[PDB]
Amino acid sequence: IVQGHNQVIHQYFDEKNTSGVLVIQTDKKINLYGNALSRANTEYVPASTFKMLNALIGLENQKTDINEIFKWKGEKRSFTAWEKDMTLGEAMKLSAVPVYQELARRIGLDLMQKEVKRIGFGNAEIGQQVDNFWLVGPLKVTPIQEVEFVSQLAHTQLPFSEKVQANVKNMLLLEESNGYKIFGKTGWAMDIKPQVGWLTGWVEQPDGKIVAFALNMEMRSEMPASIRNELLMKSLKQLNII
Repeated sequence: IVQGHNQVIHQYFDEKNTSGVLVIQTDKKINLYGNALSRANTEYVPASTFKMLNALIGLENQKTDINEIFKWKGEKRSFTAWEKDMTLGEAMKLSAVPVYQELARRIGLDLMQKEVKRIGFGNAEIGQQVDNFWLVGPLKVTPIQEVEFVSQLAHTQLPFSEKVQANVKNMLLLEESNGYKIFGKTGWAMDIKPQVGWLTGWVEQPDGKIVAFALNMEMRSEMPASIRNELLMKSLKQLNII
């Protein structure tokens, strides 16, 4: 059974002509799948997977709250009465918005570095620019570290207030189907070489059991962003997690 799972997911990644790993954490037990398992213990920039930690830090330190609406000058919008208010939670899901850069600036370099060190996220190095360190470095983290982080979040085990953790978890719901809930966060560092893509999160199964995941793969510019979600979903189905 296990050998079949291994073979099929390796092939799924090969079919996309790139290198990737899927880390699965189930009750202290970690399994690796994909065609480039060595990625699991390799450090990469977290890209916007860091939004999870940014939100925790910002909320814990009262630099924002879940009701604040953010605004900026951008492309002309239409039918805004049908757009969700631009809260921290809404911005969690959105690409190329400046909300999390603004939050990082409110937190400030010193507090951000102190918190990242306290959490021990990846190499815990944020350098001197508080509003982009997750995208271009120097902060890096392994896929195993990411799955452990998100598993702790899912279980309310991170060293933040229970309410803050609950609030951030609520921002991360991607889809619910037949009582299964998939929570998670994408990331894509497009401006570094090689590019890195992430999808880190967890499944809450109907009976309440939690299975955490971290997908990490090499991206190319011609890929649709959804390649990450596609690989995740077919792999979770193969593993009978969903």
